[PDB]
Amino acid sequence: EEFDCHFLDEGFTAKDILDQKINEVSSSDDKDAFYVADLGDILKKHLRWLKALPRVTPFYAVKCNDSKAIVKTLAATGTGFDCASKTEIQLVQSLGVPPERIIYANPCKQVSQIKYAANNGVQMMTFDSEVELMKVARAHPKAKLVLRIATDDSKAVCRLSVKFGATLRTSRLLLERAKELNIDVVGVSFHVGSGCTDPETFVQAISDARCVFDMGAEVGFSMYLLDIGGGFPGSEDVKLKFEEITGVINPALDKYFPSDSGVRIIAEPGRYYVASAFTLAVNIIAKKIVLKEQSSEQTFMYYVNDGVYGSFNCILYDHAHVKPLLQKRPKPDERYYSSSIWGPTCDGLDRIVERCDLPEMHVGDWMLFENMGAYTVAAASTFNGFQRPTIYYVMSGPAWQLMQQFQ
Amino acid sequence: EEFDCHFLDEGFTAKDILDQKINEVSSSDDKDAFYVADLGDILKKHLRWLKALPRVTPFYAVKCNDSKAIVKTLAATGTGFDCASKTEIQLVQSLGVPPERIIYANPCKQVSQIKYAANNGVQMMTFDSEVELMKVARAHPKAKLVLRIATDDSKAVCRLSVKFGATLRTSRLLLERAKELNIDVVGVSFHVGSGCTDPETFVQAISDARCVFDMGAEVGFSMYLLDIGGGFPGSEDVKLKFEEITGVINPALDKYFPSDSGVRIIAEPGRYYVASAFTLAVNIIAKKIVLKEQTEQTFMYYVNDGVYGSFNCILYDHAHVKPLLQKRPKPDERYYSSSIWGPTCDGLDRIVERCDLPEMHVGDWMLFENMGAYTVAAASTFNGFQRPTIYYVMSGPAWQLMQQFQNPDFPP
Repeated sequence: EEFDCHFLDEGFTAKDILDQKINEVSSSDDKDAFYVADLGDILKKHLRWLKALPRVTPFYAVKCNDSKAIVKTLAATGTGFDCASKTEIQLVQSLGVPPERIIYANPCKQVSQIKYAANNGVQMMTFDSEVELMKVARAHPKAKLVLRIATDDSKAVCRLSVKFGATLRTSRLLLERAKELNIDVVGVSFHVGSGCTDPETFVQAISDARCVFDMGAEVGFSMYLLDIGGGFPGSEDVKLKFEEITGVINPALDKYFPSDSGVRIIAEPGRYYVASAFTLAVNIIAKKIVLKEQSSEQTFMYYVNDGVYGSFNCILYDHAHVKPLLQKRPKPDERYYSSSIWGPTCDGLDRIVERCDLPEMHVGDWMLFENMGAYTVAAASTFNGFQRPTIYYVMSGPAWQLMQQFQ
Repeated sequence: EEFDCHFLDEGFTAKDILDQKINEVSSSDDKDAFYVADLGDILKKHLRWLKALPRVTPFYAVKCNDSKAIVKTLAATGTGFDCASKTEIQLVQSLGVPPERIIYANPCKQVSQIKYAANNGVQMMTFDSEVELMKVARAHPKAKLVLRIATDDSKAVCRLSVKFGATLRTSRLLLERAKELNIDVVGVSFHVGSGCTDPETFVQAISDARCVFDMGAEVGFSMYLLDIGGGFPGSEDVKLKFEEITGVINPALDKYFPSDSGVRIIAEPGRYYVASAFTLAVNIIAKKIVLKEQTEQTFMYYVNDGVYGSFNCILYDHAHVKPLLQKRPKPDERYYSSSIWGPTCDGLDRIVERCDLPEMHVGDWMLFENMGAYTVAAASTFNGFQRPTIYYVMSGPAWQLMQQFQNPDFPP
């Protein structure tokens, strides 16, 4: 509508448009970093979610990548949205989507923000504490409420009491307390997360929330909404893959949450939809030769025009492991050297890749980072003055075919 | 102006404005986080700088806190500006500073941004490598270059490469190489940085800089410009205070770089000018109680700013923040082991792993002093959560000092 979105010409991929944009500027300085973002890649992901998880409705986790072009490609596709604040509710609201396709799945919400949702038609929210019930009572008394339980399958480093998620015990309590309040609680949500070594944590999650529905029942609560959260992998570059996890989800849901029981099942995927769709191209702006060990080569330092304050904040906050790629075509069979790769800022710890093997590169060559769509442009700033890469959005004729059925 | 700046009334202060403003808000909340920023505290810092380091002209490191009101205040006050990018040069030149009060002190610059500098009259730049000299020889061959040398100091962690700074051996090759490209090198810079434990690191870097000046002379440079970088502490709450650093520096400058030798001595303070000036107030928005311990005694409090907004400083700048009660105590009130968390959907958006606080309540305010440096400047709006609005205040007496500096003021 106001985003570029360039249909690919008939033989062309998203990789080809990368090569075109780098060739355009071959002679003419302005070598700023840029992305190529394949909205065709995202419409493939949704088709694949329909086959893999036919009972589960996908609520896109907006925080993952809030670009307006992405939400609206997804809003035309049938997804709901998981939204955590007044500006994400407003974003999705302005893109035409109804009340009924949002869950406000932040367990701990400011009271003015609770009040905003209720004034704008938004009713389903999550919670996991007494103060929160307390707040809703006061500010959204007719809200439909999903209780969030603890899972496991890793947390990053020992520390004591976790951010979100009730015990079964505290849920016993929280179900009663809401009963005191006349607040309708309709379901259970958990969130395993993308540091899942082991798919049976889902089953365990699913089993733990039979318990809590059955604890809904003894108090008088009639619950149907099952939310199994996010954390599904967004590329093929992971060891546990999407369909390995979903093999174990499905007969879990079959044993514990039979369809003839009336249940509705949603989830909140974020990186699954967008991670592989974005490729980042960055320019080599500066270069040091280290005459190394105490036109003359042994180890290398390369500086590029996006870093850990920009797109590579992901290596800090999201634990990403990034992989530098060349799109110089490989030579005959070229020597590699031990190298490091640095961001543009004046900060000694703006460092992207502490050690890797690369061929010798020169100022003005391009490096590529694939799988950079999730938790990347969403959390970047412009610290030190360095601007955000411009994103070019593209689509094949065949993915537009795919789009063009449902809307 | 355009931004939100107010003058104080006489015996009324920045901490006084803070107290008031949380006490106008009390009902129909929307109780969003906010800063009070005292521009008069910047004028204090400047007068103390000119007293403590009389030979040293300060060039403000813009990246520390680029708020336009902070930069316009510093420009009228007369500082130079350390700029690292095209958008920082633009900001300062949009305030009317001349190019001569800029140093483009980023050693590794994108070619296009080097050309922007040369098209806009900014002549003085830093460098530390032979590929940088190549780039300058093509895009800005009359620049006046300043050679950035390696410094010492001991650490957090011990790793394969340091990003900036040539060694003494590298420096001699760089100077011969400049001289063969007919590029003018006019001086030396270094940066010790805000985790110096030992002020003697300044004494060693200053001595190293005199060794590169003499290497210069041997191949035919007349070097005059010494730049001692940044790192000075921005608040009184640090083991190593400002005037202790300045009291080793001063005698080493007189030893290695006497006034009769021609030299001009600058520095690049960033957090020194702005850290203490900003106090941030955040609202408790949520709370959870954790009883008797298994693997009411404890509380967990959720506030509306976090590690993605203003408290990115605990990740990128190693900051240690110190939660302050403002709700004025209760005599000996009973305190509890306590955790504080940001607003995001993220299980690592935590601000303080354990404090001891008195039981508190949704809707109460918690205060964080000295939050001006490396905070707002690196904040994002991840998860849709918005940046705290800043309120600028200044005293009538700070405004007149600023005018007595207010700084056309000099040449011939």
